Amino acid sequence: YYIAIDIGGTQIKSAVIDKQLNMFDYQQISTPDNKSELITDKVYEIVTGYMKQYQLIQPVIGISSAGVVDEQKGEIVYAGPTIPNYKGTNFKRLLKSLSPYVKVKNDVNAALLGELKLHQYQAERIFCMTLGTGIGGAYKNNQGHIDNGELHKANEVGYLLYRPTENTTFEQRAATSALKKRMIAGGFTRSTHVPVLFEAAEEGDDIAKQILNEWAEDVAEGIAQIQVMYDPGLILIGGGISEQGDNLIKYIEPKVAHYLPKDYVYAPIQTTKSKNDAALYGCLQ
Amino acid sequence: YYIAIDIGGTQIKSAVIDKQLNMFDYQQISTPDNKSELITDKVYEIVTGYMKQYQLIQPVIGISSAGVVDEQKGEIVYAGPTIPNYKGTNFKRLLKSLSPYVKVKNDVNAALLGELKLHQYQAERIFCMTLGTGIGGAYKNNQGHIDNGELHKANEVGYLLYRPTENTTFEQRAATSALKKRMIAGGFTRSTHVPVLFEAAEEGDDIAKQILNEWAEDVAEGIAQIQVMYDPGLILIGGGISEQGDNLIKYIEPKVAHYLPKDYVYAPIQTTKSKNDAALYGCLQ
Ligand SMILES: CC(=O)N[C@H]1[C@@H](O)[C@H](O)[C@@H](CO)O[C@@H]1O
Ligand SMILES: CC(=O)N[C@H]1[C@@H](O)[C@H](O)[C@@H](CO)O[C@@H]1O
Repeated sequence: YYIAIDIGGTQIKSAVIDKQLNMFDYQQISTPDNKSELITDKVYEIVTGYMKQYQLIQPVIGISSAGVVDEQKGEIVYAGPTIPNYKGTNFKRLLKSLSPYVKVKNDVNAALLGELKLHQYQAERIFCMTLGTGIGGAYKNNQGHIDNGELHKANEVGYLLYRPTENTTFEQRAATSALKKRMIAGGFTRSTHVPVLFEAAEEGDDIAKQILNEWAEDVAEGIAQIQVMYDPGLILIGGGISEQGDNLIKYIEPKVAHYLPKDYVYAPIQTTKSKNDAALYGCLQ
Repeated sequence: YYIAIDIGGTQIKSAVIDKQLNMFDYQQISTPDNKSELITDKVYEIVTGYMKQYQLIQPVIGISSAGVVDEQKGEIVYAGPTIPNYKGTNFKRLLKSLSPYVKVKNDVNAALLGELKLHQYQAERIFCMTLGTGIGGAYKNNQGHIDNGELHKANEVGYLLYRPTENTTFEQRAATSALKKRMIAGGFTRSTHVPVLFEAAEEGDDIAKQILNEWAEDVAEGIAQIQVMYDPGLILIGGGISEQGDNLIKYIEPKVAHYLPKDYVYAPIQTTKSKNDAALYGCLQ
């Protein structure tokens, strides 16, 4: 049995996984604020809880986490403000008395590797962008490798497209909290729950549609820059919002052409086929 | 003896090169408009001229060219408007009765490879951006490869940052023709020659300075997107303008921080040490 743990700003998910990739004992808790209740403390108790439940000695532990991960060190070496005080968090050191077999990866690295372990694709070059609390990226290159860059922060695509006159990055315009502000800013008051926004647009609510289009325009703009850099065979959209599937793609994919030359052929854009668990599988790779 | 030919929008450069990388018989002609005088005709006669001069049978011919290059086909498979009617140009077919040993690479691929053959760098990941007629890119990754993407158009960074309200791409704001327009638009007195603009700014010309800064702002904005995607160890600026050296860098490098978070560490930005000839060496690599 392997222990998998996926750390986001909103939730920590975890599971025990066996050799055949079967998931047991899936758990999902609210992420501690990391001020008075610490993420490391919760991760440690998640691990010890599985070790106690299953009488595990030195379990192989995979950690997927938001933030820039130095994978060799097992450490958060750079972190946006979604998780405060997160830089310097070293999960290998944290867990060393429980196990010497700890891997740590960025959450999008894990999502992509998990997606690719569960689903085959023809494309040789696959970029994954997650839309959720944050926006993150990972790129599986031609030779099968996911490179994290010289300082491990490659594909932090949330930092794309900083607009000086608006003081926003890509992530500050397209992340869940930004979309929720756009909803209330755009007069959508039925709810503040993103799925309801999509449901309203599907049943022909013009305010839901205008908010979604204006948001998908900014999302498409970010995808276009990834496209231009990488020219990938495939762009996967993951994260919580990926549950919309084609109802999400239909807003974003046509708009990518707005930021590309008229004759420029860009990669197909699809949601991840595994919606929730991709990172739990990927963090063991 | 190898034949090297480097095709830009403005100039075609060529030379004969021997095993020790000594360059002989360097030539430089104005690039035909590719309307009534054809680039292929000039390349063919450049090759036959070298073949006769040196009595070369089936010479190895390296071709470096602006445009998206399918290296295996030896073909321009996509070309922006800097060179008209260029899509479909196949240099292997063009030269097949002269030689079966023809290589074709994108001009920035060749510039980077030539640069790296002449100069060693600490960085493992090196991005090269050329500023000139067009703007182009190439990235030597961790494992030493330069990947051209799924459809060979990776790192065509001139298409970055399309602004719908201005109808401009990165290249349409930062390429030479754009800088000259900015010079004329900005009231600049002395000339419309980019070297003169830099000389004027060095001699305390406030209009030259303002034009350079506003343009360097747009260049830095593009460099920042490359930085965010790749997190490279080094960003080389090539093209004719690289001969300005630190007088170019000093305008562009500090401004890259404007499009990145306050604590974000970006790569050193340097000009290529090879100023004119990098691509002639690179197209044989
Ligand atoms: C700390 C940080 O910069 N996190 C990014 C990235 O690391 C995550 O992968 C992405 C998804 O959560 O958005 C996050 O904003
Ligand atoms: C035909 C085309 O689109 N060329 C790009 C790119 O291929 C070149 O590498 C770059 C440098 O000349 O500018 C060019 O604009």
